[PDB]
Amino acid sequence: LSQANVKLLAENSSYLEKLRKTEEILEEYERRFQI
Amino acid sequence: LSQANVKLLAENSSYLEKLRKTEEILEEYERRFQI
Repeated sequence: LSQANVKLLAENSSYLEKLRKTEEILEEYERRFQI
Repeated sequence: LSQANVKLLAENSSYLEKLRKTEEILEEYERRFQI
């Protein structure tokens, strides 16, 4: 059921994608927080 | 789905842990920006 090891790697990729996006989300706040 | 997975799963677990860590902070940031 290729959407097992392939989805696993795809999920691994997805998790990494989410981590990269979340890290960008965390950069702001600072623009108003540090005013 | 034997070893490679175990590593990807370890990475996924780690990514998932990182995702939540990334998120807390994130959900603890939410009303810093305000405006």
